[PDB]
Amino acid sequence: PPSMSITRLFPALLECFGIVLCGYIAGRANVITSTQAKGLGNFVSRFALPALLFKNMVVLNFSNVDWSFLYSILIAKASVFFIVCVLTLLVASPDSRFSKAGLFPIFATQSNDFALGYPIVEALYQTTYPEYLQYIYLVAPISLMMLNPIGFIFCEIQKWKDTQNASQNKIKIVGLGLLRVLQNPIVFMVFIGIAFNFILDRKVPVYVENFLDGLGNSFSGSALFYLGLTMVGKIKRLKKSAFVVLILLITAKLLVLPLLCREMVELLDKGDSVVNHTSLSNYAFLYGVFPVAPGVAIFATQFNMEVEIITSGMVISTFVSAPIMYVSAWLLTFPTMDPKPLAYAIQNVSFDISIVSLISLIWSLAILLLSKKYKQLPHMLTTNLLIAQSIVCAGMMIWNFVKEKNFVGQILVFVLLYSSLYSTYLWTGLLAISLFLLKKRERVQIPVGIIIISGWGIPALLVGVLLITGKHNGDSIDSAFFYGKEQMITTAVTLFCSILIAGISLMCMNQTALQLTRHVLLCLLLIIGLFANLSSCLWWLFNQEPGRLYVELQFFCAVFNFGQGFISFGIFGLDKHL
Amino acid sequence: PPSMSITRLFPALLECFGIVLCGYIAGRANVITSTQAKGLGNFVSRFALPALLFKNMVVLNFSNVDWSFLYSILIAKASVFFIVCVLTLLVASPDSRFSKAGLFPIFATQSNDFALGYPIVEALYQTTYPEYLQYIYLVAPISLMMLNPIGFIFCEIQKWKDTQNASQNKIKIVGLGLLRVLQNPIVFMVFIGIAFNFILDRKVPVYVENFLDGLGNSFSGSALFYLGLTMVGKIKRLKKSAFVVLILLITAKLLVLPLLCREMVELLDKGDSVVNHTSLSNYAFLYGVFPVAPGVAIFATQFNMEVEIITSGMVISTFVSAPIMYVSAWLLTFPTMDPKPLAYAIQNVSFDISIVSLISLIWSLAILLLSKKYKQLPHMLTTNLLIAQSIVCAGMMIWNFVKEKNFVGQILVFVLLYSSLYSTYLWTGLLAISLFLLKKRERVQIPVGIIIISGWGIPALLVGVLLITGKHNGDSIDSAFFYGKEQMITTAVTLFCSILIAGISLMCMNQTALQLTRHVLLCLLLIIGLFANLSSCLWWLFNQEPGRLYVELQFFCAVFNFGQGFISFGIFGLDKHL
Ligand SMILES: CCCCCCCC/C=C\CCCCCCCC(=O)O[C@@H](COC(=O)CCCCCCCCCCCCCCC)COP(=O)([O-])OCC[N+](C)(C)C
Ligand SMILES: CCCCCCCC/C=C\CCCCCCCC(=O)O[C@@H](COC(=O)CCCCCCCCCCCCCCC)COP(=O)([O-])OCC[N+](C)(C)C
Ligand SMILES: CC(C)CCC[C@@H](C)[C@H]1CC[C@H]2[C@@H]3CC=C4C[C@@H](O)CC[C@]4(C)[C@H]3CC[C@]12C
Ligand SMILES: CC(C)CCC[C@@H](C)[C@H]1CC[C@H]2[C@@H]3CC=C4C[C@@H](O)CC[C@]4(C)[C@H]3CC[C@]12C
Ligand SMILES: *[C@@H]1O[C@H](CO)[C@@H](O)[C@H](O)[C@H]1NC(C)=O
Ligand SMILES: *[C@@H]1O[C@H](CO)[C@@H](O)[C@H](O)[C@H]1NC(C)=O
Repeated sequence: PPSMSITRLFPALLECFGIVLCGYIAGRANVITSTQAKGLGNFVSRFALPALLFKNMVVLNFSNVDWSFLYSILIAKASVFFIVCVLTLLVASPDSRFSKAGLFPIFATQSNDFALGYPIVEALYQTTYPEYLQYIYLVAPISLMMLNPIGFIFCEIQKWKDTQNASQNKIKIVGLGLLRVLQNPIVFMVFIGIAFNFILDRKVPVYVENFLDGLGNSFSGSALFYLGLTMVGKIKRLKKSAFVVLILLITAKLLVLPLLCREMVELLDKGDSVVNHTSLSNYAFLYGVFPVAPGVAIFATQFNMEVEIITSGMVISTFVSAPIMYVSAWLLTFPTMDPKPLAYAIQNVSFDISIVSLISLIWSLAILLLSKKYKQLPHMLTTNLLIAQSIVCAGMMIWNFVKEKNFVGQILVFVLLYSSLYSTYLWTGLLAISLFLLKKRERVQIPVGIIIISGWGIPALLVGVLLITGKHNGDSIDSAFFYGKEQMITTAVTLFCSILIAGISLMCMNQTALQLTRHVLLCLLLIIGLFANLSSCLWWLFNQEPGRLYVELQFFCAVFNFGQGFISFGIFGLDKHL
Repeated sequence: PPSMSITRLFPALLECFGIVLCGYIAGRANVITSTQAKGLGNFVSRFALPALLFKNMVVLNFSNVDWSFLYSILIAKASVFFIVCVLTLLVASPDSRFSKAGLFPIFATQSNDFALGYPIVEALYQTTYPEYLQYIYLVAPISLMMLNPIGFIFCEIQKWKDTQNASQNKIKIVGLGLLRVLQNPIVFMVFIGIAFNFILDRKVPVYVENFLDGLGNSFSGSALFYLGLTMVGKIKRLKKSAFVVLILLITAKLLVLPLLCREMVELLDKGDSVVNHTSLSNYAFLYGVFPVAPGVAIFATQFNMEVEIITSGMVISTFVSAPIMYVSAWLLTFPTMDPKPLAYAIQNVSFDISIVSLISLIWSLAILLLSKKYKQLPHMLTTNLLIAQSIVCAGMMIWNFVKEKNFVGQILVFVLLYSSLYSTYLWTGLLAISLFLLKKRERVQIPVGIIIISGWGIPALLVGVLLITGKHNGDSIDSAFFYGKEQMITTAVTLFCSILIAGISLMCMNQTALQLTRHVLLCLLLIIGLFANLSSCLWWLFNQEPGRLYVELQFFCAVFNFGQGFISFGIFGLDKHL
């Protein structure tokens, strides 16, 4: 029982974010401006989406719906809404506690299901369990109807605050929130679909079937395109602790909502089939991983309260959720399997990450080279770092196709890939040390040539030492055990020395105190990658038996080792002016 | 060998024009204005259409292409282009002979294939002959490449005329036309698809397959929606003989191009299979019936020459082609079949026309009633006419479901339907006589009440006479032979008296000489309907054996009898101000 067509998930994550990338490219170039994107959004939100919802609620089978999963998923969302509203009510400022308490729990519970979740669920669940596709169209509008009025009451209280007549008349406000919920196209189109499911007896009329198919099949691509068009220039800057609350909200939505969904599904679904329960638990975890829908930013726009935070949160959560679906789904499918074909799964995941990392690295390198900022510090060491990560990805490109052909080509590919990887490891520390030296503003001529010589020679010297002294393992198909324990000891020493050098330089920068505003976080986000890289090397030497936690840590080593170009591109390449 | 899934053609004609109607409604209301429709068109023409063409040219099988059909279809288009260019060069005015000679043959040869032709061909030809769907993507870009440069040379000569330096340098102009052809997205996307068909060996890569499917499946609905958005307010008014040349161009494109396509396919396809030849001939006729693409109006816009005529021609040809596909395809499938189930085909066609006629009549009646113009002449008799045609359509609605239930209900339905039909027949003449009386501007108090009494009583008296004197035919399932020869004699006398009364009034109006500008043509277009109605009644009495020409004439009787509400709605209901 595979219960997940996980082979065909990466093409789905390529479609759903390639159309978003196309919309973003068309928005920033200047092909479709904001006003014309408003017309495309008018088409999508008023013609394609109601036809999709109406068709899929007409043909829906209410006899075969496992309701236990449905109200378990809703109990999870209700708990998330309740806790986020509770601490947003306690800790926020009195002049804006009600707007935040009405918009943040809406932000932390409303997934982007009809645009992004439906193609991903369709790819993972058409050929194995086709009945899970209807739960999107069942759960998302019920979640809207049962969670949005509570938030809208608070935002209408905040709108009441400015006027301030102490009118009372609670009907006037809570019925206003309720009718705002009912005027949403999803809600009354699901009501109409529920009525016509019983009127027409679960069958769309033949004269109307093709019209509804033509309007519903145009929702996916145009909706993803309009979502990509929505993100142009909306990230803005922020303020201290607004960064922190943005981290907390996106962390809540993408982390504690899926674990609550899994826990309440494992608590409330009491079926007699274990494999069905396991597939329901995995699908419940996958459902919460979907990003925040743009309807929350629309709601904050019509209320005209906290528009910057919610818009930044949606455009940040959509990007951030893109690797989280892949990593989470491959972590869910790692139970059972088999010991030895797990290595091919790890290799396939690293290959699929390296494709996107190489393309984004080519983009960021082209932007940095054409803008002529590569000659000025500190961007020269960054250019060296991105070149090294490109050699890492190209080494995986070679290594996937040459592991079973020749020993000499495999040895050369391993030497090049680990030289580039170790160079990236110490290049993070070299960039941090250069940032600490430039932050002191002293008259010290920084030897950038000597730094580049060290960054190109020390990993090469380590690779040569591992080639001269290490013993080749012919039965090892994974890259992490090419020379056995000698290679892992060399990677552990390089990671520990680089993290300690970068950690001292990062702590010295705060005590001594674009450019430095983003540079630090790109240095910061790699240290979490190097910390997870160091722990798996420590886990292998001290423990003889590799457990399942070692499997998860090796997978995280693959993502934070081979997707560093993605993080670098998100920080550096996606930026204007240059 | 049916060779046409003609049962499922009307849902396809409902989808392809319902999305166009949705786009038109959204454009005129004010939901999506012109500027925002430009952004939706930017998405459709730059992202969805190139992905559709690139995918369908990647997976195309060049081993199984019957090339004989392809260059027969191209020879037909070349002949149409040659003759239209020849007489446009002879008869046009010298100051604008080159612009017309370069834009009119482009107008008369460029079908709307990727938006409208592809779903209709998909419905008619997926389950029977699936290999005909690739001929759209093969023929339309080759037709573009082989016909557009000849026109573009003439339009660039007209652009040269205003500057007038007598530069010569024929390379400078014909290469400009050629590069304008190559910069069209269809042409170089078909070139790239041709290259990648041989590079990738006819298979789209798996990482790119879902992305291309997501962008290509969004072309149909959004393209039809943008086509509907394009038509808002573009019909304008016209000038004498511009009406005539518009009739000639749309007549050429929708009439003589399909007969030339059939004749050259029957002349050039010399295969050894008769049924394949017949299906190819029918598909070749169906291919030319597609309306003019909006790219011709785009081309006239970028040239900024004859924009009004070409825009009016495209928005007129798209509406006019909507019944022509249905009538033409049912005329093509009428060979062979069987004698007696031909009556069910006729009944099904009349039912499918009556659905659209009833909905459009409800719209036009609501517009005429709410605008309060029904109380003033001549619109009162028009309101009576549309009410009578609504009773005709509702009588067919009753008659389809009550022909095999009870004799009394069938008799009542036949009496009501033929009373309303005969009332429509003489109401055309009454409207013409009232127009002739109002055109005289004399002080004659027109008895509108007596006219309404005559229009409601004379058809009722004819129905009562046919009930009292006629003999019921129990073996007749068609409506035209309910009382045998007595009913057809009564319909012939009513049609001959009405055409003679309206013909005298129409000829007297021209000799004596919105409002009268459109009123006459709605009176004019019904006379062609009454003339075709009269000839089939004359054909049945004088000829004992019903031939195939009688079958075609009875079918035309059904369309011009039961779709008069469509013509009335197109003239009256689709109008502003009111
Ligand atoms: C793996 C592959 C998956 C498939 C992908 C397929 C390929 C598709 C790839 C990508 C698709 C995503 C959309 C494409 C277009 C981008 C638009 C966008 O939203 O950009 C936003 C940028 O966003 C940021 O600036 C956020 C930075 C996040 C980087 C760090 C996150 C690490 C994720 C891992 C952590 C967990 C690791 C795992 C642990 C479990 C908004 O852009 P903007 O508003 O224009 O702002 C920029 C300009 N300005 C700054 C000058 C104003
Ligand atoms: C059978 C059922 C098929 C399926 C249909 C499914 C249902 C879908 C139905 C219809 C779909 C069509 C599009 C819907 C929206 C209309 C938009 C449009 O183009 O309107 C245009 C109007 O056009 C006219 O004014 C033309 C008048 C033609 C009427 C006579 C043709 C008779 C056809 C039979 C002859 C052959 C008989 C057969 C012999 C072989 C442009 O509109 P506008 O620019 O806004 O101008 C109006 C306003 N203004 C005047 C004030 C400026
Ligand atoms: C488990 C996940 C979902 C929670 C943490 C996700 C991380 C990677 C997200 C959440 C908060 C996000 C950051 C917070 C806000 C900004 C400010 C802006 O100027 C650039 C993007 C940037 C720097 C975001 C980058 C990505 C980010 C750090
Ligand atoms: C066989 C077919 C394709 C050829 C003739 C089609 C007929 C029905 C078409 C072609 C020319 C068209 C007319 C010519 C131009 C106008 C002027 C405009 O103010 C209203 C529409 C109207 C009145 C068109 C109505 C439909 C029309 C009469
Ligand atoms: C889930 O449902 C039942 C048990 O509840 C059983 O047929 C099997 O475990 C699963 N069936 C399907 C069709 O998923
Ligand atoms: C058309 O092709 C051949 C004859 O050329 C024959 O198999 C049959 O008539 C048709 N076949 C198909 C698959 O349409």
